[PDB]
Amino acid sequence: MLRISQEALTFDDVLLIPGYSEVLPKDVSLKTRLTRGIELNIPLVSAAMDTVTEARLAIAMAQEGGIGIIHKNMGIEQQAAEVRKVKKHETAKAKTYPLASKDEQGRLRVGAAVGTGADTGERVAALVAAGVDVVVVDTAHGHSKGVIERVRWVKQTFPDVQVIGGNIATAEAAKALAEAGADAVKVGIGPGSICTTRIVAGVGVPQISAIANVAAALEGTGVPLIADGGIRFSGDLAKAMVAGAYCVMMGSMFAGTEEAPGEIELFQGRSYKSYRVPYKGALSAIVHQLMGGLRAAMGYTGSADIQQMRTQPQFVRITGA
Amino acid sequence: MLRISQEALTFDDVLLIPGYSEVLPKDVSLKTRLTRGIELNIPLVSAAMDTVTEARLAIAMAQEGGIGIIHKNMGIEQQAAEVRKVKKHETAKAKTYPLASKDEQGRLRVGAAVGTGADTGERVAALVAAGVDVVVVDTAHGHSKGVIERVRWVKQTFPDVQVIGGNIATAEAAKALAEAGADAVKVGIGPGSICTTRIVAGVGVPQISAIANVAAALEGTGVPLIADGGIRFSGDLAKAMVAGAYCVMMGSMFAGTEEAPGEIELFQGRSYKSYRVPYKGALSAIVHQLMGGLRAAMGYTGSADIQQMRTQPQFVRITGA
Amino acid sequence: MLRISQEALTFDDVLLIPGYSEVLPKDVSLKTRLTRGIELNIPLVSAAMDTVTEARLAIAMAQEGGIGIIHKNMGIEQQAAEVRKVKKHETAKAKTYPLASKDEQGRLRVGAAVGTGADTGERVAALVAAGVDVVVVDTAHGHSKGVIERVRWVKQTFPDVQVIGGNIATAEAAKALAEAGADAVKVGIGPGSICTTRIVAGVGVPQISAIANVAAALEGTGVPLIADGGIRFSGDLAKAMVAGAYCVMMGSMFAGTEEAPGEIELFQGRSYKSYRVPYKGALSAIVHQLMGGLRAAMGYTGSADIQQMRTQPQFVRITGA
Amino acid sequence: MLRISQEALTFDDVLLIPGYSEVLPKDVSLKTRLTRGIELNIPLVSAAMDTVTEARLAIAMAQEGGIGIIHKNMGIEQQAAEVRKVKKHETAKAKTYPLASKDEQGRLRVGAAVGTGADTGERVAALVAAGVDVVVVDTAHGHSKGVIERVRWVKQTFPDVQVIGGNIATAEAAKALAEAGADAVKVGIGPGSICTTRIVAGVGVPQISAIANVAAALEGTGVPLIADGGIRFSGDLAKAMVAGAYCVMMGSMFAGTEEAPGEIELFQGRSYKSYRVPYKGALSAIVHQLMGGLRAAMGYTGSADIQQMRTQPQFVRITGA
Amino acid sequence: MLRISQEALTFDDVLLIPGYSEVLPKDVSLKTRLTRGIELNIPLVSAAMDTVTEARLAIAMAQEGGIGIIHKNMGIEQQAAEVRKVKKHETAKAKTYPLASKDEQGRLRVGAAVGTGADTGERVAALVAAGVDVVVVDTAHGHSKGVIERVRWVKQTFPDVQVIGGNIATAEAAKALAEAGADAVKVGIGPGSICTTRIVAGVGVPQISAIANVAAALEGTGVPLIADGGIRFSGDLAKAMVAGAYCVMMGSMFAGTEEAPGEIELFQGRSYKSYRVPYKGALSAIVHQLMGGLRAAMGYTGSADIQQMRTQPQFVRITGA
Amino acid sequence: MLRISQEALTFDDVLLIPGYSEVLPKDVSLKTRLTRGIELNIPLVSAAMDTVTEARLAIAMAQEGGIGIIHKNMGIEQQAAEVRKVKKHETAKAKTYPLASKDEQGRLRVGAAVGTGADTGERVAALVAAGVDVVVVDTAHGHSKGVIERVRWVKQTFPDVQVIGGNIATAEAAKALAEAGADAVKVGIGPGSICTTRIVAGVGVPQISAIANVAAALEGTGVPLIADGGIRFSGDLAKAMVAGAYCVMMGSMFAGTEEAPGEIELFQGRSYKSYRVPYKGALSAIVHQLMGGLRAAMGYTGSADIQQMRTQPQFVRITGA
Ligand code: NA
Ligand code: NA
Ligand code: NA
Ligand code: NA
Ligand code: NA
Ligand code: NA
Repeated sequence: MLRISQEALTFDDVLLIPGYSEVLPKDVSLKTRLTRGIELNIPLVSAAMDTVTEARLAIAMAQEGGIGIIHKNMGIEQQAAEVRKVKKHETAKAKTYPLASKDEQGRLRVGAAVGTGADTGERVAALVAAGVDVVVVDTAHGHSKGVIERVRWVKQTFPDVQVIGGNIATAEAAKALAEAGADAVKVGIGPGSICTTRIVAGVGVPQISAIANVAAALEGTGVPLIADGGIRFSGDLAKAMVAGAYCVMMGSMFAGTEEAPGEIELFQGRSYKSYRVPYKGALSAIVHQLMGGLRAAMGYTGSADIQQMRTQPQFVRITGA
Repeated sequence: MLRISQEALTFDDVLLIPGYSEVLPKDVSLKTRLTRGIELNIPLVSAAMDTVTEARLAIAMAQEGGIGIIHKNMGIEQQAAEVRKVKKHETAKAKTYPLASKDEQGRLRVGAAVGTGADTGERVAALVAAGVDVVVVDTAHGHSKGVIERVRWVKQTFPDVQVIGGNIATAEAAKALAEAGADAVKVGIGPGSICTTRIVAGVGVPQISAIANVAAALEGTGVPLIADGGIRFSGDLAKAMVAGAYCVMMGSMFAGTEEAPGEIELFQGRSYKSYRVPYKGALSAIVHQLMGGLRAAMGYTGSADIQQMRTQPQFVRITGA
Repeated sequence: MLRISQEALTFDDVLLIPGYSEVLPKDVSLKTRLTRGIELNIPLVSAAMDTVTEARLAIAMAQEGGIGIIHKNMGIEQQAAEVRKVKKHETAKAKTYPLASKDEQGRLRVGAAVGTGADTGERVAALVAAGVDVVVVDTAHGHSKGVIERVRWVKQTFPDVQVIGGNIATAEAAKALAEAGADAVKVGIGPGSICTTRIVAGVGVPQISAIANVAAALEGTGVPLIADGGIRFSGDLAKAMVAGAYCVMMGSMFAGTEEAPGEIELFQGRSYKSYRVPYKGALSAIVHQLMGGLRAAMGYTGSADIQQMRTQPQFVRITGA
Repeated sequence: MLRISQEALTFDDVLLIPGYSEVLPKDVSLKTRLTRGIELNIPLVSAAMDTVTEARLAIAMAQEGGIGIIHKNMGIEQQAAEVRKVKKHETAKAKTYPLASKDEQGRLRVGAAVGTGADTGERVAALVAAGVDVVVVDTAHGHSKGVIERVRWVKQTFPDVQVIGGNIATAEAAKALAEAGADAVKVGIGPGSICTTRIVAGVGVPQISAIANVAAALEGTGVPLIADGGIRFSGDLAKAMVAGAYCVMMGSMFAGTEEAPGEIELFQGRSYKSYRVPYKGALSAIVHQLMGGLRAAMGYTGSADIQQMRTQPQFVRITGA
Repeated sequence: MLRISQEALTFDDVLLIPGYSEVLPKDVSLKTRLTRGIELNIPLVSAAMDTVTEARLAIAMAQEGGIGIIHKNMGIEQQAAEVRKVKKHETAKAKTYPLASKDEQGRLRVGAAVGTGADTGERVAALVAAGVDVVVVDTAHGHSKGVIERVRWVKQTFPDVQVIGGNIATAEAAKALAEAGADAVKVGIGPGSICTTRIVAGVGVPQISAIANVAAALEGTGVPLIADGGIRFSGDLAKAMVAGAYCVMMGSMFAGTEEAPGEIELFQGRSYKSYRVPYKGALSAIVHQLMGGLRAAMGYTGSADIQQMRTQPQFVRITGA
Repeated sequence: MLRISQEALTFDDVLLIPGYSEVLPKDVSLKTRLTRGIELNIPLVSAAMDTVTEARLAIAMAQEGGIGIIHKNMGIEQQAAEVRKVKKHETAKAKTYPLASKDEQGRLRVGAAVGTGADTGERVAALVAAGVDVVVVDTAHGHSKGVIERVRWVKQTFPDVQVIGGNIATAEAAKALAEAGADAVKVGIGPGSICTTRIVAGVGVPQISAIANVAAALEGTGVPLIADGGIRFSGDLAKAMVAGAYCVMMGSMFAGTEEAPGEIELFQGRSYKSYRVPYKGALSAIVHQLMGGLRAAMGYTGSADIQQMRTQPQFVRITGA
């Protein structure tokens, strides 16, 4: 008698099935897209969190072949200044980053988040003027009048900038954002078992089904979808891609790295970052783990590139046992 | 080979799906009904428990826009006296409660519980004479000859008073109580995983399915249903409404508040209520949490009012994982 | 591709649904049958375990209106002597046991277990000569040539004695034992999640489905089935009856009672029985709990007697959550 | 919307159903095959792990009626020398091993593992020259060009030696290996809930379904399949056989035995093997437990031999509860 | 600079030193005195606690050769009635208690407690009229005007009854009570590490030193001292005697016995006494343990009787280690 | 060879010895002094902590008969304003506080803390002008040039105000502060086992010996000493007085009371104070516990008033055991 739409699956509900393979993990291609107009060499984005992405980590992310989204928990001038640092960054003498995400002028790519408040227009304008590549209209409920209208306003006001809208979790929301002119959508509403959205509001969609529903809705449109939340280890990342994601956004896993905000401190005979989270060392080692696991899964499933990984492998569904 | 009626779901089995929204949580309407004849400004009732509802908390509940049901674990004269205090309460000078549940004479509304024992008739008469708004025929098994007959006797003897019958958990029981003339039904038999009904008798219906089965049975009759049990946080409350409940009854969550029975004492360097349960401070802060979470869910699902919340949003079913 | 017969349910998978009731728990009838020819006033049997049933507990069990099965972990002469004590027991002056299970000569009823070894024939003969009411051919795998042949031999050699065969867990095994002439069957192979049969051999049938499959197979034959294992509290007992059991056998729950074998000793400032298990006091208090819970379930489901309890109420199936 | 092939079951999801039995556990036959051309008296193989199988344990395994696969984590000359020790081993005076796995010259049988690296050809040649009975092309992903080609190369280069290919987990992979000329396949990709393949790559197939899918694919071909992983106790072993396995490979359960590599040391007042794992005493006691449990399951299901055990008994599927 | 009287030792601070022995534990004498005028066959008293001593346990205590002190947490008439039951108790036919504590008329001996409130005089009179052997003026601080005056009043008003005063913990208090005419003193103020006297008031004397200080003060006076508190096992009891105690009072160790107040109930599958404490079975088994341990210590120290045990053996003092 | 001054004792090292008593706890006198010129009706001071003492709690403290010291973790104007609120507070109509600490104009007494920084002079002046009764020169190391000079400056600049200097822990420091003109001293350097002074600097004096050393040094001078730290329950408070303290300062035990700073919030279904610490309800209940325990100890030791409590009772020293 309940109005139940479907059973929805999370990462722990499924496993990838091995398939005939003739391309080794070291030889697969990880190239993909963030948005209609922005290509990435690896399917990885850093979250717009004040513990994760300011200019320093955004620069590292772009150097690795992904991209960072600078957070908005700061003044407009300050956020614009973080964007400028990335766009103006010049490669260290004696270092080479051949995977680096760059715009046509050869500058490192960067994103920045905005919300829907009364100073949003002013914030977007400052970010665009600072040379931002993509504006992320980033809210708790993207399938809403306010977000959809803000996405339209950005596309109308600044036609030359890429725009991401989110967060969403349904086919209908994906279509609405696409129609509003989003160049990509970000997927994740209550994706984790422990999130506050579930406990406070009783709301959420398990992330594997959320991703797959949004992927089917956007199939053949050219609009990428970004998976945002619920991913705990590299195995989950591979599952997200096979569910249909074009790339994955990481947050707290990147907090506490050298490039992330905060300062290293001694605590309990041990290094932490203080603003405390465990110090994690260089971002590059985490990226290596994540992308090594993805490469392994591509080898197991016989996927030679991301387009094959997203569309060809199958899951088995498993039990609690 | 087993006689299995259906699979029955509890709160943890389901999540609300986000929907297109254009009304913010702060702007939704929470108005609803307790019974055919009694409207509430918020969907919240306090339980007829001796740790929860006497006059002081009943007054606070009505001031918040809900209602309290005074417990029956006391003498008839005493319970009647608690009802009288509520009906005679005059608003503090310099305070305003614009949401307050009031009868046509402008007196705060109140309920009181009775059972089915030999002095029930006398107890009901005293409560009615004290000015009670609703009599709750409140038993462990409402789908029984004794309860159904008592509900009929109250409707026959005191036609001008509202009557709630319970507790029930099935479509057939809802219809039987409606036919007996109940102005609302209360839903919950073994709703919690930890309840004694399940352990001692092996009996129970998971509350999400119990609510939805009773809602379908009463659809189009004008008889409200009250959800009673199994609700641990605000997210569960929202799920109960979407399953079809008109309002929700809270018990132990309200015990230990300032307005609840008992006296504050120091225990282990910390405040408790003694008769011990943790002291919780003012009832209003709990109500704020519960209704804030409900408002959040209404925003997420795009429900502008309770009637939409009860009938329009969908669930996903999830796994243990 | 697996050869899966069915999904099988255990007690924790299901709950009883409340039904229209007009007979109170105190007023329901608990009368039932152990075998074609033996009626019990309560649906309770004590297990043939050396920690549970010798003459003293068998006498108490019969006085309560059930029956005990004397264990076979002793010499033939000794086991026969235990049977004789029960048959010769004379009611204490000034005590009355109006529910007592008695044969036509007015002697307390008793059972005794045998296996299939080389001295089984001699053991059966001694038990029968001692006046046993029912012989329980009691093995780990009753659906076997050895057990079926022993059941036939008992029916052929001693036509005037009742015979129970077990243990079984399938419809086919029930039919085979019935055909061999069993007056009842005992159900339970790997019924518990923790049993050695599951861990060592990978073998078992969850007890709710085992009971229901055996009940359907024996429907209309007049052959009772006894549920043996997996029952942890009174709620499980009620579920076993509704699944189709005629009565339930308890083992370790009865160990450590005053009437059970062993001697009380002080251990860790606390009473135990030593041969150690916690001392549990008088058997009657455990029986009261078990039968009180069954009565409660009968009231909830509106079952006026055991025949209605076995055939009329329904379950809901529930999730892990 | 997800590409889900099937629900896949693990050992804990299923139980064996008892069946009519007239052959006791002590009397069943355990004879089976490792490969097209190699018969075993018990369905047990030791893993090619450096903590498990060198010559000493391989000799014990063959004496018990199974076989060991010598690991490849050593130089080619060294691995060849381990094979030679087994082939040249002469039975101790005054000992008799009537179950022993022997070739036609009466020498104990032995296997050895190889991978796919650049010195594989040389390694295979040395093993064959040392008199190995079976070469195990043993990789993490057997359904790959490299493994399939290596299996073909072994069959072409050394037509008189048996070859096992693995590991696989699907019907398609089984067919590919059979076509490449494998004399058996080894089954197990991410079979355990805790394995690194699942966590790092998100890849795996629950072992009960993996076994059954491979069994169906190879039905009527004469190609055996070996179950490799996920088996924790003897009950799991029996389930693997009924799922379709011809024999089972054990690894870490055999580590720490007297015959396994490593040296006994005192640690925390207790014996360990150091290279540390608990000392387990003689291999024969573990084999006895495993085969005793299998015999018990064969008795319960009424399977007189392995061919009946693999093809006749049924499972029930059970819940988390 | 602190005013420290001495270091005070508790039971855990000391051990008894073995001495030359030629009398076995079974052959030592346990005879002693409760008061100037009352001899006991064992050095054991039951506490005046409402969970420990009413008539039933007092009778058992006297039968064992000790004595019970009936508690005062009841009406005066009720307490007098408990005393009367003991004095009027006639030995069961076919039982013999050759150690029994009896007065000159051959009636079982019994004590009863009083405090210092306004109805104390009336309470004492009722107890004496009921035939009590000893009145225990029993307070938290016996070295006080109120207690000393009450002890004098009892000795003056009822010269033929024995009187115990307590509780005390110093030489000065012992002398004051002796001077007031106490026939014995009871020792124990904050004796346990966990008592409320220490936590609330910061007051207490470790029991081994309290006993020894009181013993020295009363040496040569003929006034016994009773040790009351801090004794956890039989070893402590022996230490208390060697420290100078004439007998030992037990409280909570006796609660939960068959003879103690309360009724047996099933709780968590296990027997308790409810008023809950663990059921302990018959008092006699506890007494046997306590006196067996005392006998063992007497053997080890070569003490042939209580007078030697109290005056001859030595302790070693030990460290925390 | 170490330079060890003495063994130093903490509260857990000692217990109070009971003494002859003829004054009941309810009848003892708790009157004492804070400073040469300020008398208190109870020996209790609240700490100058920002979680403990602002005007609201200072007013409650003075009403109870003690005094509060307003903290200095705020601007000078703000701290002066808190002092003014206390001095200007007028007793609620219909309340009577007969124990209240008042100055000669009948205004509630209050203290305030200062340190030694560059704005200290200005801070002291503002406090004095606001009508403060006592200035507490409150530092981590009072036996220092800076503190001693500041104490002199306050006595010189404002001769009519009382001054407390601290913290100290030795006889020499007490004499130095007395000579500088302190009207009282505050005792406590590393008094707790868990304090940072001990862990970081290795510095501290166990509080019982610190108190007694300071008491002996100030004997006959008329200068009170205040015990500050290490006191966990009322029993410790009594021990501090007997060690020689005139009154005791409490900190964190008072944090979280209604009168203390912070605001009540719901957290984990339970009331806390947020700025989080457990909500403790009204200050008066804590004071009642502390002073009830002190009264109990005075009764036990036979101390009729504080002067007797400080000078007459004795301790026993106890072991870890
Ligand atoms: Na492919
Ligand atoms: Na809507
Ligand atoms: Na019925
Ligand atoms: Na068969
Ligand atoms: Na001696
Ligand atoms: Na005194």
